[PDB]
Amino acid sequence: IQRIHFHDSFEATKKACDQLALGVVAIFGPSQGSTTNAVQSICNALEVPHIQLRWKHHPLDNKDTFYVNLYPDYASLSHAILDLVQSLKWRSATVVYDDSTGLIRLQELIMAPSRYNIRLKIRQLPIDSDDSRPLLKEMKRGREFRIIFDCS
Amino acid sequence: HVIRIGGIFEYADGPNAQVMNAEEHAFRFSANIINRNRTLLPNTTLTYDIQRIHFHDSFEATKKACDQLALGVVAIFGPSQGSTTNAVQSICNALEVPHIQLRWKHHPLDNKDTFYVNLYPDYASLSHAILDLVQSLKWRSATVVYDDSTGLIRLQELIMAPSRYNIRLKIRQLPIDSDDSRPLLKEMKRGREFRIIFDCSHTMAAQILKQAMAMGMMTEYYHFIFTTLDLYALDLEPYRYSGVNLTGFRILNVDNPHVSAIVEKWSMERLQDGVMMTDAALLYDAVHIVSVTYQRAPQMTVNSLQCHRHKAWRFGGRFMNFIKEAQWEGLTGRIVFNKTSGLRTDFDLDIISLKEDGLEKVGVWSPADGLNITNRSLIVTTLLEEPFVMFRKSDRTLYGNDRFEGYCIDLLKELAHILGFSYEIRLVE
Amino acid sequence: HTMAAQILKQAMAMGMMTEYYHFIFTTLDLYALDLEPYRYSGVNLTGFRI
Repeated sequence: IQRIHFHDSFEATKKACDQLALGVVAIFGPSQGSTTNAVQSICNALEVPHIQLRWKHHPLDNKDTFYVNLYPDYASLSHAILDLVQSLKWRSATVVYDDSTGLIRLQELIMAPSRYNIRLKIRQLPIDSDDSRPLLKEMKRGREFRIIFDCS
Repeated sequence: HVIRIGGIFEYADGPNAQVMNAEEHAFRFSANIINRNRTLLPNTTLTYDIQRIHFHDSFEATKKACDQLALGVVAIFGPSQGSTTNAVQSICNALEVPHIQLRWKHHPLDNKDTFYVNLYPDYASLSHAILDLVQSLKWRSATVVYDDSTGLIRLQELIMAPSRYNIRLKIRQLPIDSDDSRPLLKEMKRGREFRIIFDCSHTMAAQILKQAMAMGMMTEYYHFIFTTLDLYALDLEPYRYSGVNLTGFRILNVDNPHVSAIVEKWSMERLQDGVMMTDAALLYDAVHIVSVTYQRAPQMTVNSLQCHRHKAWRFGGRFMNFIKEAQWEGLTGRIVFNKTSGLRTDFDLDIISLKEDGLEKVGVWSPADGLNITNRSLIVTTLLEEPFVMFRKSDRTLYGNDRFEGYCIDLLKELAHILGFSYEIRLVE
Repeated sequence: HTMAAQILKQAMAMGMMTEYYHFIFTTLDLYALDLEPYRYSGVNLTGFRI
């Protein structure tokens, strides 16, 4: 067990190479995006099987071969929700999210009316919101009751 | 005396790369001129060390960072890759050293690391400028094309913009493996779209412009905005004759003779477009700001710090504080940071467009207030005879042509509408 | 033929070549110079060859 604060790479890689000195068959990554990316860099620099438990944003410009993810792929989730809503034939769509984590699983939703006509309502909630009643009643004036929620 | 700063430079092959990039050229040019410009430095000179880093590298990145920290520097620079930038932020928070960000991608919203400043236009301001310019131009059809999800992360506020004001927006993507927007261009033209948001890179801007050339979207029907802040850096001379409103934003200021002269000095010393680049001016202004902050503050001693442990530095806190209120009129203009975040907020954009003459300034945007930038009347004499001519039934006082109406009166109204001539009604003599 | 090629280069330069425009060229030679960029944009153009 090695306990590390959020948003750390220094202590992260420090404990990482300490464990490397101890020696493991494989390493298991953090739960923070930046820290996980740092661990990806460390493991690619020092070849070791790395397991990431949290969805990462991999840009298509980096060379890496030691990342293993079991988290469901966001594109798969987008396809699943697309298929289920198409079965539901929901002509109204309202996007619910409080963070930028998940744009990949909404771009196809934006393309959905282009693929087949859907009324779409993109709705970014504020990042400090804990009383969403104002936007709730706002959506009430929008007569919106077939709603999709990207939520944790 | 002499001071040294941490050079952070990113390359495709890092130290193994042997080509010289324009960023280090501008950095060393600025260093030479500041070490030669006695208008600001009283008696101190500046030194530095280069650290070539591969892309998406952290272990070697932090290795070089802590090596140079132990060697002793007073400032560090921001990388061009997300994870590398996050690692540098972790370094400068864990090891308390001031940091400058030159390329911005979305930082964590909840991290406690604010021990750095960013020299970059925040995209919230850009979104507000886009909104205000769209409203000023009464635009209602919009479509955005991007290639990197990183930009999408920094354009989600534009995605939620319809909440602030209703408008349609279309998201389009060109995969990097092919610079061919022909299906996309076909889709937008078949969608009767003549207005596209452009946020891609300068090379991507050039190739999409070439695609537009091939597909011929060069008419008065089109009016375009390029959110990407690199149009001046892109050669665009053979396209200004299209007659299409190609608007854009310029952070670079050329009105001042001194900044312009700096631009030609940059162009000539580079040894070769061949024009000023945005990130070069960004690093130039960044090093100038850190120098002037060093001068305005009382002199301080650099501290060697371990690569394996955290060591506190007394002058670091006060230096960071003075950095929080850094104020300098850079090449980009007014540079202001919030006292709580290193993000830059107050800056005025040279709203510019392209015309037959070339690139021209059409206005300026500020965060305070937004954007600042027949012929003969035929004499008709009438006699009051009903129902040909009769007093109009209205509760308001009647005047001139509105005095009377009737059968022939409305006949001549229709005739004037057909022939487009005005009429002056006069009383029969 | 050279003048026709220059005219088409001009047409891209000021940008009034498109599908709306219908082009008829008295020249019997059109393959002498490369016309590859002219293909796209769906420009309505025709001519003769021998």
